[PDB]
Amino acid sequence: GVKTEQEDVLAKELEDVNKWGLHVFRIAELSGNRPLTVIMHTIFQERDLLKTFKIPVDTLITYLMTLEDHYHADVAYHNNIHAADVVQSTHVLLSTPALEAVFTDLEILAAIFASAIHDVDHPGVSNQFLINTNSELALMYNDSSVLENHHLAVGFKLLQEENCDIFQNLTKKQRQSLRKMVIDIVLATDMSKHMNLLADLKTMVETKKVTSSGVLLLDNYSDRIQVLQNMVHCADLSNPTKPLQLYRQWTDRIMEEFFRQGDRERERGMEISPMCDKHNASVEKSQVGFIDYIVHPLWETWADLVHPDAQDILDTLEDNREWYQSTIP
Ligand SMILES: [Mg+2]
Ligand SMILES: [Zn+2]
Repeated sequence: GVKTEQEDVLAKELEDVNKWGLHVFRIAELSGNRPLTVIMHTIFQERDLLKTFKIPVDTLITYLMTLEDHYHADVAYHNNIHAADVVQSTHVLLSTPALEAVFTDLEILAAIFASAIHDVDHPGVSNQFLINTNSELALMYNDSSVLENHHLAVGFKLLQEENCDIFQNLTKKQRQSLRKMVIDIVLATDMSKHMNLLADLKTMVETKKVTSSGVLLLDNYSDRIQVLQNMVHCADLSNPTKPLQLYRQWTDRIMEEFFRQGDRERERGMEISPMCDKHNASVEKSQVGFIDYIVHPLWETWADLVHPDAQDILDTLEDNREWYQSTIP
């Protein structure tokens, strides 16, 4: 009843769980492709969420394994490893000094649970592809945040499988509040909402208030949920802020997934989506564009909100940006 030698190496890697730049791909290999299960378990133990919400440990493990099984192993980017990465990145962002004692246990549970379910059952093609092909998913969700609606529906539906209801001991009031927050967070992961989220985060930085203790003041639901939505959005767009050996693995995976969508579009004579044409691609120029127009404006605004807690993350982002610029053919 002590861990095997593979289990010990996994445990030593999981000591980095509170650090930006966790070896998540190594944890995926060591856990037998269970990165989301072991990282969620570690985070739930670390934050004492099993005791606070009276979650039976067997129910937690059964749900986490079920959730992880509904991420597609054949999808190169939007898989259980990406879910695990966004969970661990949200975990680190929640621990930022400028947010110490700001958020309740329920809000923390919401942000982490939202991160874990936020891409579940992703088929490895975009909303636009599902809409243009008249897919069943697009029909059910009236072409509106199709994947993000689906992620939420599956994440909640899986609570009803045998010994999977991790919220069985929460009051109705707790469950209604958790549910609304998880829905507001995951629907905010739709990139179509990015510009509005960023405008609202900028507006909050301009009218920012801190207590005499130096920590962010958020006294209404609108402001608290906006910060959690931008936090998980930041975790979702965190690849270019990681050490370059990690960023480059994520870039290889997203480009594999985009090129596979491009191949499916070309074989069916559909217009090939941006960045999805493997015969007409500038991976390096794309990353510099993504950083310049999307990732840097978001993380620059986040860094202002929690000044100076995010300086080393913003510095890594600017270094990764210069590295991709310097490799443009
Ligand atoms: Mg998504
Ligand atoms: Zn995602």
